[PDB]
Parts: sequence; structure tokens; C-alpha cells
Amino acid sequence: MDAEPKRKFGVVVVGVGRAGSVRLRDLKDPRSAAFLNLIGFVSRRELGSLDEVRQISLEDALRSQEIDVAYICSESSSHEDYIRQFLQAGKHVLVEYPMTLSFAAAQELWELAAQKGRVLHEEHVELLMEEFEFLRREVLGKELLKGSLRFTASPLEEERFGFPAFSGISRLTWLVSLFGELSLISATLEERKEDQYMKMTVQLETQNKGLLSWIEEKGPGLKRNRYVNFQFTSGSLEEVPSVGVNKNIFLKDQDIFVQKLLDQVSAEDLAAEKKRIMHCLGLASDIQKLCH
Repeated sequence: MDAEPKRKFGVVVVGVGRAGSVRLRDLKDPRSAAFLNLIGFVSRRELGSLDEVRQISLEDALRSQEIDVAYICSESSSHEDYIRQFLQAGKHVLVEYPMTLSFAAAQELWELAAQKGRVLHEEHVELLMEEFEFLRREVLGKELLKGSLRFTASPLEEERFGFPAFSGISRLTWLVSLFGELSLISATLEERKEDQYMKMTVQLETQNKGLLSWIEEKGPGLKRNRYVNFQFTSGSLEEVPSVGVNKNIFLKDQDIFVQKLLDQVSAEDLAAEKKRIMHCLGLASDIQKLCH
């Protein structure tokens, strides 16, 4: 520490699986290096030294005053605990969705963040996807009669990554962002343990009663895929441009987090995002209750 004003925010990355490794790689990007600098990283594995910084203990990350920001990239089941501890320690926090696997817990963290005067940011890169922007432009001025969004992928351990409504909350986020706040009508969950198969089907309604079906399907034989079928009073939409993953999509999310750090996001925008985030976590929580 030194009292001469500094140019950047010091960052600690907590958990270094695919997401944490991408955040570390992204910290090496030039323009992102104008505002941030990696201080250390925390991991359940013995990595020791990455990008020239030493691995540090959680205790050490929490106590260090050189660290202004924590990127929580651990398994989802630990997100809540890590966010709580870092906000308690006075760090701004960026966390990959879902921020928690509990609505009431998320409420507590938002309150803690406000009390500590820290930024709490839940990353949702799905809203930065090129095909999502396409969809947003296409549904504009149209009225949804009925639609479905299905995502198929491989099995996911619920103990570590959450119940499917939480682990797949990015698909629900798409629907809410595209069509507004949704009414939960019903939910069912089919599971065939012998086949490692799971299918969650959720019926939702837009405010004007357009029907939406959200399906999360997981099985060892499923190709990772998204299926969109939106029927409007004026035409239908079943194809979205075929786009590959964008290596810089997390940097786009980081740009938003940095604007929040610099106090460059309006109170209006901050409130609308939190309201959407909490609406989705509340739906996921209730969906889980309905699936029993």
C-alpha cells in the first residue's frame, strides 16, 4: 500500500475452472489492463503461481487491502458464501450467475452490498450474445402468442451447480429480458436416474398472457443445443443466426462491471437490473418448489 492515488483496481479471482481461467486470461487484455490488475487468486486446487502472481488463501484474500475486487468463479453452490465473505471484507464483487441458489439469500446479499457501499454484479453474458441482440430486435413491436425455448446439454451435478431452474437461469433470463416479467403457471421435472436423464418443463405467461414453455433437458446423449420457436400474432420465429462462442464476451461483461466500479451506471439502470435479477431468482426458487 502507498498513499499516492492509484490508477487501477486490484482483483482477486476466486475459483479457477473454465470461468476463472477466462477471467484471468481477460485480465491480460490491454484496454482492460488500463483499469484493473490481478493481485492473486484463490483455488481449492494447488496451482501455486499463475500469470506471475502467487495463489493465496481465502483468509489472505479477505484481509488484503491491496485487493479492491473479487471475481467469484467457484462452483455455484459456494457462490453465496464467498460473496457474503468478500462483501463483509469490503470488496466489490463480480460473480458468475447464479449468484445464489436461494432467493432469500440473494436478498440478504443485495442488502449487504448496499450497506457496505460495494458493487455486487451478477454476470449474465447470455444477454450479450449476438443472437440475443438479434432476438431483441426481432420481437420489437410484435406480440407473443406462444413460444418455447429449450436447452439440451449433458448432465450437471445438482449438488454443485444447482437445481436446473438455477443452473439454466440464463435461458429464463433471455425470456424475461425479451418478453418482460413473467407469471409462473406450472412446472414439472422428470428424472430417469438409470439413464442419467432430466427434463424440466416450465409454463410461464407474459403479462399479456402469451404462453411460454421453458424446457431444460439434460442427458449423456444430448448434443448441446438451443431451440427457439416464437409465434407472434404477426408471424413466427424459429431460426436465429448461427453464431459461434465469442472469446471476448466476458470482457464485455467486465466493461459493465468497471462502469459500475467508476459509478457510471445510472440508479435507474442499476435498479432495473437488480429487479430483473431478483425476479428470475424468485421464479427459479418457486419453480424448484413446484417440482418437489
